[PDB]
Amino acid sequence: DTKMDPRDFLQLLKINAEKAEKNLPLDQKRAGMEALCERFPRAEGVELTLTDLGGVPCIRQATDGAGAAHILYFHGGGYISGSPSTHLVLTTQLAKQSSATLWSLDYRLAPENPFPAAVDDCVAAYRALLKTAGSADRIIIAGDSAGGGLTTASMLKAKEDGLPMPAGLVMLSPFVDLTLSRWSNSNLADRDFLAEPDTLGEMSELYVGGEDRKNPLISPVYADLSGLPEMLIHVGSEEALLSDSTTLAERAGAAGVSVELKIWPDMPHVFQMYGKFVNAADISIKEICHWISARIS
Amino acid sequence: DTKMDPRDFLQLLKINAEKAEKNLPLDQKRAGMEALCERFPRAEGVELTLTDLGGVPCIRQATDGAGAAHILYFHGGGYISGSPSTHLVLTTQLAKQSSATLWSLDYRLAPENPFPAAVDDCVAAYRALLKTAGSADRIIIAGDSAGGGLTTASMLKAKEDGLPMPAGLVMLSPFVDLTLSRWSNSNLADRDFLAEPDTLGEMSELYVGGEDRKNPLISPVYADLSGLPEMLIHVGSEEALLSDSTTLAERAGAAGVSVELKIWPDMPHVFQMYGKFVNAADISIKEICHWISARIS
Repeated sequence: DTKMDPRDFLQLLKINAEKAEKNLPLDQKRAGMEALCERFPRAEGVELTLTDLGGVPCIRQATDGAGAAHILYFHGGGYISGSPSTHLVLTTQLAKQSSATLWSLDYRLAPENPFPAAVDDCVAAYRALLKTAGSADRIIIAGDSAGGGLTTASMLKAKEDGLPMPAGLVMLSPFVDLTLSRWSNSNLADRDFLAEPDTLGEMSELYVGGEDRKNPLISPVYADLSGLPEMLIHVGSEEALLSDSTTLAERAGAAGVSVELKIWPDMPHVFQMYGKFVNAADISIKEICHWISARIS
Repeated sequence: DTKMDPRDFLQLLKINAEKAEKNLPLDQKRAGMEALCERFPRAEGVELTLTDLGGVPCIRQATDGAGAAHILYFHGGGYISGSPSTHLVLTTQLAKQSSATLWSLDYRLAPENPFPAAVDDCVAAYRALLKTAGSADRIIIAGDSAGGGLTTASMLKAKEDGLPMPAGLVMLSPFVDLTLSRWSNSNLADRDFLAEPDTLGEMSELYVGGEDRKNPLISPVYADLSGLPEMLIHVGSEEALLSDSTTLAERAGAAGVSVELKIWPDMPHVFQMYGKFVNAADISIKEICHWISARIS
């Protein structure tokens, strides 16, 4: 089974970023993702049911053998784009390999629904999943990029709303500091062909709206993370957002949260989307599934 | 069998910190670390051979049942104290649970011998261990506090000098930024009743002494960390030097080094010393050994 050399795959990404249409209308940018991400391979045997959680739509994903494990999954794409469909590549492999039922949430997006819309849908969805699952102990919250951020932030809100914390949190290249100001944002920008460093400002500004970027529910790095459940963070080396993950780990760590972080050589932003090309991607996926399933009881 | 609640063990550490003499003579501090440490249990069946690696004294440690893996260990103590004997408690466990032969180096201390003495000793030992082990791929380099600093530093020098790289680096609460300036240094100071933030300043001067605190071989956080082998870092929440772990992870990952970092809730500096008292120490040791004994293949 054939793979790119990680470095050659960065060269492919570099080309893609170079040729990117600079001011792509957001609605065209969204259809472009839907169209490309459709040609990525879905995990065989994983069925997809179109449905809802607390009346927020989601695509539910499982084989014919799923145990009683559950994953609440929040796709990424900077709060302004992405949907469950784009992230099937990834979410169906997590479902299949965990033997869990994954619920991939279609949270309201910005700019048409600014913060706190997405955070509200996430908490609303978890509320409902507890009913369906029966216990918090059987739920992992999981997400990439903006969704990795949502995975902490929704859990900070739910805890304040008095809901029971779930079994663990999985973040892939979390986006958790929208000040965009730490070491990696200056020092690795030139290495990140996916994150959109040069625009992330207004990427974020659409979702932020009027709010404070250090609002703890916008940027969970500034929050009070105490009481949160076990975290697992995977981030690639080639990331403008690397310091978001080392900072999250630092601040959560200091708040008494168990934290496992793993940084992958030569991998780009949310490299787990690209198993077709790089073997690290499947290894990360498989590590994620081992962890999910070890502690979901 | 019996363990303390981690928060209770922290209170026991607070009390020792409160009621310790303000300026003990360093020969007495060393003598008294020695006397207290003889009290902690050592793994049953671990034979203690007094030997050398390339002229540097060491205690070699192993069971009768040991495979062909070697662990080259550097103890902590601020570059000014500690010894293979004081760490028997920790290293005999590393040896037994990893089926390895561990060589706990008696590298040279300061202020008798300042930077670069301990580094050249570590390198010399490694060089010598390459011949005894027959291959770099059966060696792990491990170490705590300054032992952790030197496990990085020694390999940077080993790399400069053209020596192959080992199968991996393990670091327990590594001391890797002698500038002492980062977030945990001030935030978490008062929660740290082992690393002794208030003295660490002038303590470590004995090692540096005229040298620059950002010498890559003194504070590897400032190094070109390219081409170093895979890293496993463990550390506790209650650590003035927590940002050493997260920061080394930042920079090592961005230099393209594999890095896995776990941070342990309510654990103090080098908690793996306290299996007798807290349960998380036995678990961390267990995981470290799994890590170790799975790179050897």
